[PDB]
Amino acid sequence: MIVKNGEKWMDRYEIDSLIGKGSFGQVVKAYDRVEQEWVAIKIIKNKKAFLNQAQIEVRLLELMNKHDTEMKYYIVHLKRHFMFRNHLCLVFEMLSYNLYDLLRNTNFRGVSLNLTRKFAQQMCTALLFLATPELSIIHCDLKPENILLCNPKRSAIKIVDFGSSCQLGQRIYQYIQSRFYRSPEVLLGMPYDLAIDMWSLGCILVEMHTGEPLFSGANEVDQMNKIVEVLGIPPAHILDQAPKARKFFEKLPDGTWNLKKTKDYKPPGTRKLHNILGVETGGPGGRRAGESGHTVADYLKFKDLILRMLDYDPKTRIQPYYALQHSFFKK
Ligand SMILES: Cn1c(Br)c(C#N)c2c(N)ncnc21
Repeated sequence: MIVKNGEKWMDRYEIDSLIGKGSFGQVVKAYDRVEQEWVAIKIIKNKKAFLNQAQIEVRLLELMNKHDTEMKYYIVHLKRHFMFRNHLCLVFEMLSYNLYDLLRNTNFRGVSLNLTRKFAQQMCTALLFLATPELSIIHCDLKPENILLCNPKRSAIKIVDFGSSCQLGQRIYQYIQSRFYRSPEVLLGMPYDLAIDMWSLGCILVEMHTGEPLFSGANEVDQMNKIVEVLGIPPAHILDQAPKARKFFEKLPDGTWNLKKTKDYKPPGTRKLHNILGVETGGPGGRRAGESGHTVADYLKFKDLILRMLDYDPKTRIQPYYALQHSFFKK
């Protein structure tokens, strides 16, 4: 769909410019003459596949809207939706630039532990809200690009792109999440729950502070190998229940598991998050040496929280309420 700047829709919206594009269609900046404000309009492609998935996205956003609580305001507000020229159109509040752009603006050197903490608190609050029983919504595509600043002057954020999202027990796809942020349970082909978003968050928070993705796999086998470098071989009880365990691992006579090796990774569990964060060495690449709010003690709290978010076991992985009570968030 060609949308000229200046185009008027339904004596209500004046199209200004293209903000964004995706597999789903496009996002435009538009002026709403009724509310007298600028809005972001997500225009879904005129194809059955994209329409049907966007209808689920609208349903989940409307479900979230009807829950007025103090935890709901870290999610982008869907204002309304309509059909226009056979495109489902979703109208959101305007937000600012995304956390990938924030990292690109640091030349991928990362933001402070204090700004990382502010992001972590908001995102944990958002995940607590999605875990509301009557919602039980799995985002399924958390990544820096899907987290937007509310205002370029400020550190408030909201999550966008409920395009892949599903309620617990309403799974469609086995293959979900962006690979760098993909949970071990999804790599392993296991039935997934809200814990996959907490895995993504853990990955995201390390990257926000280092500037670089924690686990930058080139394909699923590389992804799982990069996870094993930092966290070791997944527990046997998980691998024993995983449809895809033998994509990555081999079981021995004594019920132990080991990596499948290919042609020539650091040995399992020897790429320590302790060294990635630079806990005892002035932070990532020693770039935070002597900076306020980047003490060893501050770093150890952060490391502890992240290792709880990166539990292989989705049963025992930290949940949003408990993440919010972690010492990392104490004054
Ligand atoms: C790129 N982008 C997306 Br996706 C939005 C949503 N939802 C959004 C938005 N609401 N404001 C600005 N840019 C945006």
